[PDB]
Amino acid sequence: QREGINASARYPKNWVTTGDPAREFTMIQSAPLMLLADPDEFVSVQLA
Amino acid sequence: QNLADPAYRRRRIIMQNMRDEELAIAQVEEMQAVSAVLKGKYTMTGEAF
Amino acid sequence: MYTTAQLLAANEQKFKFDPLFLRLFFRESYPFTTEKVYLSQIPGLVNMALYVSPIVSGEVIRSRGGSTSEFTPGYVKPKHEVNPQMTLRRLPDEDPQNLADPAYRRRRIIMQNMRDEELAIAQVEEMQAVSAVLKGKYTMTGEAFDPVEVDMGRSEENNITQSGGTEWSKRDKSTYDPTDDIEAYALNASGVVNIIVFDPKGWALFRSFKAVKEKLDTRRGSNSELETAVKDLGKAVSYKGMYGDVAIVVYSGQYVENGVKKNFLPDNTMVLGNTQARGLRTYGCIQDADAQREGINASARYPKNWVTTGDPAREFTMIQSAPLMLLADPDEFVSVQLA
Repeated sequence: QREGINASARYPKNWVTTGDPAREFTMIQSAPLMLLADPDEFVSVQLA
Repeated sequence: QNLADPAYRRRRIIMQNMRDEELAIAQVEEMQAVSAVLKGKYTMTGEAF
Repeated sequence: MYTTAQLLAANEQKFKFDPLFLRLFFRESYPFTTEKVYLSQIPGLVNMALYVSPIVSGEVIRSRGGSTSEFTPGYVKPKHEVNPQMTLRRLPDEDPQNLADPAYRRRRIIMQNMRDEELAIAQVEEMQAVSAVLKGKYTMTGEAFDPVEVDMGRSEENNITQSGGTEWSKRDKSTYDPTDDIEAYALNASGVVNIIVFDPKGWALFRSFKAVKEKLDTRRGSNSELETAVKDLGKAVSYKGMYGDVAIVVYSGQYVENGVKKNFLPDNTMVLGNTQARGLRTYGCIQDADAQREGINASARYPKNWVTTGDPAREFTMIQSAPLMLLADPDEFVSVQLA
């Protein structure tokens, strides 16, 4: 939100945490909403 | 015969890990498409969600 | 109220510290890029060709060497607090006739913090040096730090003990000469030795023998010994004088533990040492992500200043390094346990 990228495909983010043990994370976050328009456009024939 | 510093090893680990996360995203992304045009229904359910 | 009482600077309160080891023996220092850092010691032995004339051609030469060992880690981690809420009050420094802001006072206390951290660095590194030239074996252990054992390669002839049935105690304080034992112990010294460092009390019963009396034993007796003692001032190193071909050294250096003092030497011990005994100040790599970011993993020391977010704004001071004090040849000293 601080960079105004509230909408995006993906979201990389690298960041190091302080403290007596030091260590850094690389992060990916996104909100996949994979959808298709018309369900009846395909017929799922379960073969046998 | 030719080593490096753990720093560039850390760079290698970072690049590899980025590659793995990108691959995991690309792979999990097809799950919803598979459900959608495999049944016309889909289940977005899993732990921490 | 109105006081106007000029009070100048206060005490300093430095107890004692004289390394004499990390200032005389370990003059070599090498950072690490790998955990497995190697050091070889060739056991060379070549004879002659006594009778061979250029008609009786015989044996050919043979190569020598092939002994090496490694010891990885080294470490230290002295972090301390910044105390942001106590920067308002004045220190024992910052005279009441001239005060200043707590922000620059924060800078001064940060200088104090880093200085005290380096004090701890010295006090711990000197214990490693004590292990090194005290046994030929070194054990770096503690809490949040697994034990690390380094058998430097010291031979048991270098771990002589006076213990027996005559050691020094029940000899003659007036006529007995301890020189014979001195040469006996210097025999298996793997080279010429010229420094015989004593304990603060180990030299007490040593000089109890009157065979020490006739020795030079002058405050102006040597050349390297005097300058070494001078640059090692602190009234913890006492170069007594010359013992003929060797010099009398009495080392009484100390370090603070958590809160208590301790002498770097035991009560009754002595070392057969050479002035050119070469040692290592070799350093490891920093096990911190921040250091790797600029690739400063390989370094002697590693300062760091940082601050945490949130409602309590807390700054901190940090030093990381991996001290791995070592020696080229442990056999050059002989740790005689005096008794």
